[PDB]
Amino acid sequence: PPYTVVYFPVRGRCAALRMLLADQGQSWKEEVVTVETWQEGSLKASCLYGQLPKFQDGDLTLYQSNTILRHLGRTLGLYGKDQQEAALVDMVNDGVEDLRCKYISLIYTNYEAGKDDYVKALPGQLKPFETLLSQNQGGKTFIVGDQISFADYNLLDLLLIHEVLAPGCLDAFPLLSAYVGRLSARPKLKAFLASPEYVNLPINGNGKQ
Ligand SMILES: N[C@@H](CCC(=O)N[C@@H](CS)C(=O)NCC(=O)O)C(=O)O
Repeated sequence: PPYTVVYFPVRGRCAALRMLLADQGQSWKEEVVTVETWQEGSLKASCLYGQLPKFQDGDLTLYQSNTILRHLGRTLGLYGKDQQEAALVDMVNDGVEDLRCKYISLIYTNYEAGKDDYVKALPGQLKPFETLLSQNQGGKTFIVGDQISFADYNLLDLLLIHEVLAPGCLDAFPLLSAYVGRLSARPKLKAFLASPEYVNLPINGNGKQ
């Protein structure tokens, strides 16, 4: 296979790029790094920023989850139709990343004490994406333009993990709710999301969700 994903046995920051690969009919190798392998230290020391995911496209070695997403978007035609749409795709992805960072901070550093405030603040964090959908073909296609982009897969993952954290959090957002249902039903993505490869991994690395 042309691609290799090097990561812990977690959905985490690889869920969106895996959904992209599966939905686009791509083949890839999963190199699963156990915690004991990670703690041995040698792989970590060889990683550019000391972290995973690590990704290979042939001999091209990449780090940074959003770099991997942008690489796949650029090379597979999932980055809008022109330069203006490319910028809007980036604007969406950067917004997704900001909220993912807040989610990660809650999960790994403050779940017990922070969850109630986080969930009560979540409608204002999700509203921008409903607004974006409302401005693009009435929310009936994708987050930018009329074709899927890497930002759709990242936004879809962000929405799915927040549905687990806070069931019903999309109920006030009809376009986001329909968008999740529509994209999740795409045949290859639907089959992947139902597969043990996905279902039998935890969302995060610390048992919380
Ligand atoms: N900004 C980086 C974040 C990388 C990151 O957080 N890696 C975590 C797994 S999600 C990790 O490797 N933790 C082990 C460590 O830092 O020693 C990205 O988007 O890829």
